[PDB]
Amino acid sequence: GKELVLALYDYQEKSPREVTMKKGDILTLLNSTNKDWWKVEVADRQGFVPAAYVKKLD
Repeated sequence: GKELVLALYDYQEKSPREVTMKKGDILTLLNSTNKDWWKVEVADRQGFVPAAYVKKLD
C-alpha cells in the first residue's frame, strides 16, 4: 500500500500483529483487503488496526 489514512482515534495494540496509533496520525495503508483489520505503517512500525478507526485521505 502507498496511500495514506488518518487515525480517527487512539488505538493501543492488543496482540502481536497489531500496532499502536494516536488520533491525528497519518499512516500508510499497507493492506485493506480485510473488512475489519487494515495493515498500516505508523512512523516506522507496521501492524493491524481496526479499519473503522482510520479514514482514507483519498
